[PDB]
Amino acid sequence: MEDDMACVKDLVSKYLADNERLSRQKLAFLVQTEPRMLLMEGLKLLSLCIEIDSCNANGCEHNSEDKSVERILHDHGILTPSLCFVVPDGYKLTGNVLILLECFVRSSPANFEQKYIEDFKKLEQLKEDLKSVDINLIPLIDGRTSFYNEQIPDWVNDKLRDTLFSLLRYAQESNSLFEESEYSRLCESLSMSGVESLNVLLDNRSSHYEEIIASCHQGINNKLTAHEVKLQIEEEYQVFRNRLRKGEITGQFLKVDKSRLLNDFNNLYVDEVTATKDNIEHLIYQFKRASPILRFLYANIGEKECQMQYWRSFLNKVKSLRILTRRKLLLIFDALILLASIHDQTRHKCSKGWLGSCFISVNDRLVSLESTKRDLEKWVGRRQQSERSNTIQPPDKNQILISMFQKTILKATAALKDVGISVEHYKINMEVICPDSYDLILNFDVSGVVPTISYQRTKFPFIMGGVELLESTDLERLSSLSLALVNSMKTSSTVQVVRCKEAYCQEFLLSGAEFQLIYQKTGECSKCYAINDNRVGEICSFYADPKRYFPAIFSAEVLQTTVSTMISWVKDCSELEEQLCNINSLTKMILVLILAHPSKRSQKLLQNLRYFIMAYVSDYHHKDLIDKLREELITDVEFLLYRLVRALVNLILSEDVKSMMTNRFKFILNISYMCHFITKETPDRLTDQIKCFEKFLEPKLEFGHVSINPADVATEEELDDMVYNAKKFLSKEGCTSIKGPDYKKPGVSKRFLSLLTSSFNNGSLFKESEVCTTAMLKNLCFYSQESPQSYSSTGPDTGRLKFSLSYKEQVGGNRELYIGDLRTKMFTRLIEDYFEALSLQLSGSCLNNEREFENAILSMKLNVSLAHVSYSMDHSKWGPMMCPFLFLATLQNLIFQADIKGRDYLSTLLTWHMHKMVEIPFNVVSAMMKSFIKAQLGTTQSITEDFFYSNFQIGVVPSHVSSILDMGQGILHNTSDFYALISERFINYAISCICGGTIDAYTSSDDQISLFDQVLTELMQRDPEEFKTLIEFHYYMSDQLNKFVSPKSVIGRFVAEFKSRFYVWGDEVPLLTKFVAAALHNIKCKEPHQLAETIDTIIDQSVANGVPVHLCNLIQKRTLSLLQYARYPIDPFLLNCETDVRDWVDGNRSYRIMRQIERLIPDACGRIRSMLRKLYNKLKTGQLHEEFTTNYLSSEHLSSLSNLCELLGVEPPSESDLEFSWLNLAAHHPLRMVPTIVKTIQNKLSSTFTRGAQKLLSEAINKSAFQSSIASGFVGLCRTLGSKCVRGPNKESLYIKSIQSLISDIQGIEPLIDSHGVQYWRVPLNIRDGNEGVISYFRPLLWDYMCISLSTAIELGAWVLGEPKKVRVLEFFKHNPCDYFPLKPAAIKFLDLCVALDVNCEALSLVSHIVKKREEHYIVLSSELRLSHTRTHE
RNA sequence: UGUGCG
Ligand SMILES: [Mg+2]
Ligand SMILES: [Mg+2]
Ligand SMILES: [Zn+2]
Repeated sequence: MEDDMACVKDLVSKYLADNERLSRQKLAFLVQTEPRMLLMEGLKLLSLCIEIDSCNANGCEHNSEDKSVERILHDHGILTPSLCFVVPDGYKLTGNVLILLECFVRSSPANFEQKYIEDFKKLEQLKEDLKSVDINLIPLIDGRTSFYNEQIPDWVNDKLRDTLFSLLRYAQESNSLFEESEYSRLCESLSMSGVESLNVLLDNRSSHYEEIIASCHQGINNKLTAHEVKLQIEEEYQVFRNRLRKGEITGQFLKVDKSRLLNDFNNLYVDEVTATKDNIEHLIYQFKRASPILRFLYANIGEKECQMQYWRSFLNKVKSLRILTRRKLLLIFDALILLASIHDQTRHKCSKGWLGSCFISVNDRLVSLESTKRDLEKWVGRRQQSERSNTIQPPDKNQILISMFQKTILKATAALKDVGISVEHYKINMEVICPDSYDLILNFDVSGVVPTISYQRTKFPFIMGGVELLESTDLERLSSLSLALVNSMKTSSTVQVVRCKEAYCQEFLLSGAEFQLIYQKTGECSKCYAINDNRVGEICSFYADPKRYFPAIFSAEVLQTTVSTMISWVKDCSELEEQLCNINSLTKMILVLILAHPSKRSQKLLQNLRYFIMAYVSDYHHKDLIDKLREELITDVEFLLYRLVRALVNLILSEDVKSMMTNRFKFILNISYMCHFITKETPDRLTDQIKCFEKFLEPKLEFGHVSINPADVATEEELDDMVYNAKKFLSKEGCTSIKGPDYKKPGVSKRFLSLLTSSFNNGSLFKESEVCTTAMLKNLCFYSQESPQSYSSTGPDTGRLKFSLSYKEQVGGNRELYIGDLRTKMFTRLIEDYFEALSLQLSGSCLNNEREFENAILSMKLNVSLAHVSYSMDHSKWGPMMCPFLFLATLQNLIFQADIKGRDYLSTLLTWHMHKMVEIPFNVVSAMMKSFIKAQLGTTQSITEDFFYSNFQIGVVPSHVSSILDMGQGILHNTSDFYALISERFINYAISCICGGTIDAYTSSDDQISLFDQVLTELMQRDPEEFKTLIEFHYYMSDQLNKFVSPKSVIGRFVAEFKSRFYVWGDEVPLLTKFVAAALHNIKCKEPHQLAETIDTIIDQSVANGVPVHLCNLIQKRTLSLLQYARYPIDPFLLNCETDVRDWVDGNRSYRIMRQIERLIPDACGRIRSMLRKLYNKLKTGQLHEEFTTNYLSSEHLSSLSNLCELLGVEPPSESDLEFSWLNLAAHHPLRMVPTIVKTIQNKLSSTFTRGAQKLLSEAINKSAFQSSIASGFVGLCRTLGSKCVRGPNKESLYIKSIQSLISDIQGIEPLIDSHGVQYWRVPLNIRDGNEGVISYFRPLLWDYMCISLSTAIELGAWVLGEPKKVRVLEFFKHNPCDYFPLKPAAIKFLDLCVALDVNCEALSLVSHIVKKREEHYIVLSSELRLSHTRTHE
């Protein structure tokens, strides 16, 4: 026991670093004799070792004296006001920059999370408090998961730690100086799956848990036999039938009447719409004049780069270099742009860049000519009168202005020459600075309109109509206006008729005319915009939100083709041949409206059309459907949209039209899903937060259980109330009471819960497939205090489970979101894994199972094929109404060694979740406080407002709400899925007991599809009363089991819907608008190739789901146009815009890139393909495999290709074929957005906990408080690509324009641009070694083509290496748009060659795209298939 | 840290 003591002492005395800081601790450590003080000094030394290593690694001065920040700043001579007690482990100063380096070690993930969050909040508080001291402070937190350091090596450190732990055990068994809590904490922090984590926590469950368990067992019988359960179900059904016939229970479903449903839809808003059958021509007339934007879109706005634009661009560029004062520089620049404009006007009588008496200066500013000249005169006079007081020289104001201009231009040229850009690349002409320059500016006068912005709605310059809805002119104008609105967000901050001297502006050209979007506010916020023109000013004025106008920016052709395909869906319908233009017009109008006025109310109105059309083609629908489909509408364009939708519906769903119902259903469903075109982002964050809190709070108030601000330790009143409400939840009566069943009230009946559990227990539901001391411990850098040690019924000793409430924004509103701590997330994950496995043991759940979803799809298709009855069910308020106590009771009453212990732990965790505390958002509390103050100081008084006001009048302010009646939306999702599965199995069993038929159910959390067998369908057709009684009994049973069938659920034989997938007979139902909108809305600020890959994935799934390939090619062209607007060069490896069906079905992304390259250089790819075929045959037998991956893939490129060609007996590519190249801006380093596979492996390996945990946690906490928009993402992408994003070989940062200018300097290199804008360069082989400045940025095209073709051949087969013969004009075929065809995709030694190819080819992610899900089913068009190319092995 | 309408 002392041999290891002497060994450890010798080890530390020999291998300790000889740092002056460690000397005192080493002297203390070695001199120790007693085991206790030896343990203390070993812990001391470890703490100092990690602290000092952290201080030195990050370059900071260690805090040995542990002085406060006050003492540090005062000792360094800087005074600060009083602050909180914060003592960092490390601190350093440089200039005015102060860095604190608080450090810690946590071997556990939950403890690490808690410590990092606490440390970050402490430093944030200190920084906010010191911001008054005018001193910078950037925090750095160094948290490591291990004790390893650079002062002590690994193995001796491990031996020291083990010996210290053994010494601790010895002292605790002998002296017991440490408290058992502190002893356990230190042992845990010294020793360095989740269900067994509850074994080490003390069981402190008192009588509260026993009372809860008794409550969930009281009145429940889970031992009923199948006979007794069947008799009880039969008695319940007979009583229900008798009461339903007598009218005591109201029927929740009605037989579908098409005319009645249409009439209900027509009178949906009959309080202000004083019409029902609107004329289509009058609707067009109203629509073209409804809004200022809509007026501008359909009006008659109709009518060589000049020097003003060149000078504006140059001076815009040189202002970011801060040549320097800001106001002075701005004024000087204004004068130069004015000179350029005057030069243009006197040269060719130009008129661009002017808005009457104001001109377009830098930073998107309108500048008044009068103000410019007065300011220039004042500034020149002031400088002249200042300077001439010294000497007597001719001032010559013109000369003074010229000299200032030359000085500014010289400084700007010097600044630009550093980054690699010369002035001649901006094409600026110095002739604009005439010798007569001052007088020329001061003797300049203009006459024109005065710019104005009308903020209020108190006449139109042009004729309000004339542009036809059929054409694409309206979409083009909307595209230009949307781009201008989005660009208005990029302006940097500078300092009724509202005509102004200076404001901000954006330019756009329409029909050869210049228009200016004028605004007076900067930022990504809603503001007033005014469209103005030089001829007549103030064309229109509106109040748009700029970050809601992204999807239309370059989508004119895409949207037009979307509408055209939708219209072609219904074109052979005979009754709609006369009313075919109107339909088209209506469709267009709806789209245009939702793209010009993107409103949440419009989004929900368009969404509800889906449920209307689903009920229209059904047999039975909920009686409350119509009330749910109606929304409050405020704006007049919303009522116009409703009228247009009503007209379209009444034309499509006319009684005279009965020809092709599947096509009309698809058309109306796509019109409904057009709601995805409107962005899903919140219009107002505070209003949506208020709505989310009301949705969270009203059900609890109706139930009657709301605990207001509960403590971590529960007061006896709160526990008593929780027990009472647990008893109340199971005290739901139904069908055997005077007042009858009360629908939609949360809770379950004891009788029906007993029936469910008994049926599960006896196997009725299964199938054949189943059967000093404390202070120093605190001072330690690795001692853990965040670990829970005991647990009660209310939760762990560390406190009850906290959940922050927020909203996840989506189409049709928001869904509630609960965010917990890491420890709470793991505790919940235990329950989730248990219930996921328990559901996996059974079948019918499609939530997480993927093959089960395919089984459900096949069953739905088979049901629809035979025209059997399908019941598509949504469950309303699945989250808020359903309760963790329900899950606890069900689990306690179910019957399936360690199983009893696992059930006990699960019950404890569910009891924890019962007592969870949800934190009211602080914005909501502040809004309620402001409303309360303004109401009490200065009539609706909503339920939530009444709640807050009642709490405010009695003192305490609500912060946390605890209630039995809530499960987190997505928190207990696997548990909810399991409950839905078992409850619906029991309900189907009861229905099969009652009738003769069976129901096949495929539940998934809240969504569900029930397929009725033949017997039930016959019952519906011949005995409607009994079928309706069965449906009502199903509704009643679901209500008794706390499953409230939504009013949007439908029973019918036409369509089966499940998880947003629709299936009918014969035809397919693609959500074309949904996929097109998803493609148009996903543009981020990632690296451009990543954006291309994401868009390619989206287009791949859209093609697989039935979108025609030409629309997808148009979407790809839209993405390339977005990239071209950022002026990013379009290399041949971004997107392919001439694809076909075979490219997406047979091929993959690599194959599409091969097709693009082969399109670019047809003749240079045949010989490469021949050599590749020879190579593939050589390596198929096994030879040439080992002498190719190491002799050629590592050698220099463009030189080994001829070696391969001569080695395989084929003609090597000629002189010119090697000259083809593409410009790679990431040749040295990836672009700044703020071997590839090797770095990917590194990042994945250093991600989870052992390495990179601190990095990933820092990025997560930085990106948590940073939320942006799609339009904000696009403007950020434009800013980043226009900035210095290109990294040179030596860590330098350059512009893309710098690289382009350096390329343009060399005359040998020539560019070649594709028909779609793809640029590839021909570099003469006479130069690849002389001037290596930018030749290093080029990559030969043939080598990348070879690598990609070889990798594609390995992953897909030899057919990709064959000759691509184009399609042969067979004859003439029908072009039926709804003529689909299903298709299946064509699916160790070569893995090494693949990974060797990927490290060699820095062009595309080849081997890493396997795991990032390949589509296993394609639905394409027969006409599109028969025009695809042929690629066969020969 | 953008000046870019395919
Ligand atoms: Mg410290
Ligand atoms: Mg559904
Ligand atoms: Zn001009």
